[PDB]
This record gives sequence, structure tokens and C-alpha cells, in this order.
Amino acid sequence: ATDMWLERAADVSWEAGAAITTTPGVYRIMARGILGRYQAGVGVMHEGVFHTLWHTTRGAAIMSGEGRLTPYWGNVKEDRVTYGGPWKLDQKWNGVDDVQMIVVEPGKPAINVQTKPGIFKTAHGEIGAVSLDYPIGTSGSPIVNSNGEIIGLYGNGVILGNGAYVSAIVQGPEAYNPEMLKKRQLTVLDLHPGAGKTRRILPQIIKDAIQKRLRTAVLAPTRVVAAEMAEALRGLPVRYLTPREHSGNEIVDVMCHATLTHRLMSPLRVPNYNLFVMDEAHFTDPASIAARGYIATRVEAGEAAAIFMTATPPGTSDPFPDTNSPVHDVSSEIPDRAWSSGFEWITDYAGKTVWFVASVKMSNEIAQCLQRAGKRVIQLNRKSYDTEYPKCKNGDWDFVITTDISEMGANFGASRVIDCRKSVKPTILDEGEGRVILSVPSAITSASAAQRRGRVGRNPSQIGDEYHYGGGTSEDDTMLAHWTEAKILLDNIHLPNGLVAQLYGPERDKTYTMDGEYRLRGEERKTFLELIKTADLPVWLAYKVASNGIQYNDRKWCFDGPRSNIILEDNNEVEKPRWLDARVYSDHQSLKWFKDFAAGK
Repeated sequence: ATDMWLERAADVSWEAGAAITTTPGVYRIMARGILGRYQAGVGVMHEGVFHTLWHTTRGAAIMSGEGRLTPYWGNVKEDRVTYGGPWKLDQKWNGVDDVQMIVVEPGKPAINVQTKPGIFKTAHGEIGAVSLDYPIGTSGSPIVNSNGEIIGLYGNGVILGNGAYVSAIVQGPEAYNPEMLKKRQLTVLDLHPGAGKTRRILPQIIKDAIQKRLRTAVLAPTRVVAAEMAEALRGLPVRYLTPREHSGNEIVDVMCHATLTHRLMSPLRVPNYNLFVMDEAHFTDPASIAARGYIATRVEAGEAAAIFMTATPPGTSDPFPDTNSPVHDVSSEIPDRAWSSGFEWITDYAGKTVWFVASVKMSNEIAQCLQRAGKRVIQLNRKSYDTEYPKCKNGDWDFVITTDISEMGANFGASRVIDCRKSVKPTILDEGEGRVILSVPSAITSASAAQRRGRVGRNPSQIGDEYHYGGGTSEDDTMLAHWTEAKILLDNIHLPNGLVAQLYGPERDKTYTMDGEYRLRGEERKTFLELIKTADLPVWLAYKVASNGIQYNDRKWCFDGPRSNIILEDNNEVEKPRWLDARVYSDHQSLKWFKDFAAGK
């Protein structure tokens, strides 16, 4: 005939060895010219659909065993075409793994050939590359997994450097830019942790900013990261705000997330920063959320630019983002308290481990259990971070037990992460006057879990890191306190041109009240500022005091509250307040500060 027909060569299977020997399988695509019969290409029948390359048939019809088929779907640029329905192959090749091509060469019987593919740097991602030279009739031969799955077809190559023939597997990243520094621009970058993130990218951002002569605000989540910024930005005009001092020329200022927020609130003027850079932009600290609110507004106004640096941007719902190196994600049962037996896999592990816990109370019971097994352990909470975190660099440890704090800029030499996927959070009850409570261990956000997971898989040379998780994730964190405390902190920030600040777009849905409701009068506002600075009170509790019109000296509210609001310690009394906030009475240390504040200060 004029049009083509099919002849079965082999099945779709992985076969042992280097070289060996609509029914599903591999078929020769045979044609007829004036000069005789030939093989036009190869194809594979899978789930009722014949798959091959567009080049093979050029849109001709194929007679199968019984009845004729014409192209159902195709793409010239992609070099793909299907017969009898849509493209049904979707399995992808994983790097560092050998695959097997089922070679159906014109005239020769079907032979399996194992090789190791290379990589092409194409326009859309990276394209796989098989280094096998075969005559054009062989085009379309399927390439299969160890599991027998088809990961693509043998296609047309590239006419390469002086002498080469590497064929592409037919099947189917970010970059920093100087144009991001333009005033109206806000870009969310995924700086890839390791030797790439803060070693080359950040210094290059600052080098650009100084040349463009922009006054820059670079923001660290904690003091530790700010010191890492001090090492990486040596030999550049830069002022380190959060405490060798400044000359008076530098236009680049390094500070904490909170440092800028507190200054933005204070009576004095705020410098007109043309550029904002924020590392660990996913930080759910009230002063971080509010800082992202202010920045997003000035960028929207055309007064400033923004670059947010985080692996998990505000709005993420993916618990397993693509890592640098391959990782094993294992669903396992994680202890919430000490254990006397079982759990051999935890203590038998030779390398270092980072265990995430729900609370400082969970950290104590688990670590006390582990040190009884002769295991060197460091405990890391929001209290003992600056002190105990630097010890982790030494390597004198087998286990690191930590709270949610470690999600923000923590470098561990560890190979395994144990995650309970829970945490104790301050939550708000709005009924009547209000109550802030420390929740029972609850399922964290998937963005937060991906940060806990992101402690491993960083090293491009170290592969197959382990990540053990127990329980699912949850996105209903609207009940939490840090949302309201942020918009309280945001309403009290002033903007010129009769403007009021608003939260960063992706986070606006979390809290909805009158915009600028929490803005306070000249005497209340100044009193509220001293309650968070001098007295170290939670933002919610400090607002309640100032809101009603209580002065900074007047301590009466601590003793004239409702009869149900009396404070307890050891099941005994303590010498209540008008409003309750668990953060000031839950543990012995903080409760001691609250009763000093109560008595006289």
C-alpha cells in the first residue's frame, strides 16, 4: 500500500544483562516507496494507544492487524504523535540511574541496550541525553525503567562539536536579575541553600544596589543570620544596625525582621529605603508578617523595590518541594514523649539526627530519654538558640532536638530529620474580652513542614538523606495569635501621603478586620510601645492594656480582674488579671518576670 503498517518486534520489559536477543508492546513502523519496503520508525502500544514520533509517519495512516488508524493527536515542534487516543506515557527518568532502550533497528532483531544518559541544557528545564548511535529507522524505540516503565522514546539528536551523536529522550529553575531592583518590582526568589544561597547571590545583590546608588534594607530573621551576613558581606560599605562602627557614608543597613518593625512604629522618621531584601521571608513572627506588609505597600506605591528570599513563599501548600539532592521520605511513628522499649531505628542510627518537637516540654522528655541511651544531645528552643546553636558547628553531638525556631536559617551537618509534624502555638479566643492559650500539639502548615524537611538534601555531594514524618499537615492556622498581633503592629506604623499599610497579598485572607482598627492615640500608643519594649509583654496582651487607657505605671489591672481569671502555679495561688495570656504564666521563668512586673518595675 501507500500508507504504513505494523510488525511486532518485542515486549515492554526490563531485561537482565548488557545485550539480549491492539496487543501491548513494541512495533516496527514499515513503509513502501518506489525503491522498496523499509522501516520508517519504531513505536510502542500502551493502554490502547500507539505512541511514536511525528517524524516517523509525517501524519500518515497506519494499518494495524485489523482496521486502519489515523493520527489522533500530534505536535511537530515536539515531534510526537499518537494513534488510537491521547498520549498516555508520563513516567520520567531520574538522574544517576541506568536505563534500557529496546533497540528495534531496521533488519536486526530486537535487542535491549543499557546505558547511562547525560544532560542537555535546553530552553525549558534540562533534557535527557542517550549517547547511542543508530540508523534513523530506529527512531521511536522506547527507553524503559528498572521497573519496566517507559521513560521516553529514542529520538533525533544534535549535530554536535566536531564529532558526536547523542540522541534526546523524547517525553513530556530560577535566576537573580538586576531588573528586579526597579522600584515597582516585587520578586520571590528561591536561593538554593549551601554554597550558592548567601555566598554569591546576596553579595551580588548588594554590589548592584551600591552601584545603582540605592539605600538598601537587608533583613535577617535572627541575630545569628545577621552575623552570617556580617561574614559574607565583608569589604563592602554596610551598617550593622542590630548590635567597629560606621563612617556615615554607607547606604546599606543590616538588621533583624523585628528591628525595622520597632523603628517603623517609633515616633522618629523612617529612612526611605529604595530596596528591600528579606532572608527567610516565610517567618511567621508578627514583626516579620508586618514587615512584609509595609514593604508590599511601598513597592505598590512605587517608592521601593522588594526581593523576598525563601524556599517556601507565603501561600505554599507543597510539603515536599524539589530538593537539591535525592531524599527518602519515610512515613513513620514518632514518639511524643519518653519511651522504655521499641523504636530501635531511632537509637541505632549511626549518623547525626535533627528531631523536631512540639514544645520545650516535649524536647525535655525526648532528650532525657535519648541521653539515657548514651547519646550526645543539644536542645534548641527560642530561648537558648543564640547560646546553644553555635555548638552544633563543632560536631560534638548525635541528636539535635528543636522547636519551630529551626525553620529559619539553620545549618546542620546531619543526614536524617525526624519530624513529629506538630507544634505548640499561641491561639486567640475572641469571645467576650479575649484569651490567648498555648494549643495542644497540632498539625503544622505544609510550608513549615517543608522547612523542617529542608534541613537535609542540601549538599549536592551527599545524596539519599532521610526524612521521617508522622501525621499530616493543616492550613487552618487563622485561629493563631501571630496574625492579629501583626495587624496590630501594622496599624500602628505610619505612612506619609495619608496612607495606611496592608498585609502582603497572599497573607491577607488570614485576617479580616477594619483596616487601621488597632491604631492608637498619642498617650495609649506610647504606652503600648513601652509594654513590648521595656516590660516584654506579648503584643496581644500589651494592646489590651493600652487600648482601655491604662497608663504604664498603673498595675491595678493585674489584681482587679474577673474571679475566674486568677493565676495558678503548682495548683496553688500566686501573689488576678483582667485578661489572660498563657505565654506569661505557662512556664516558671516567664511567670517569674510577670510577677516582678506586677509587684514593681
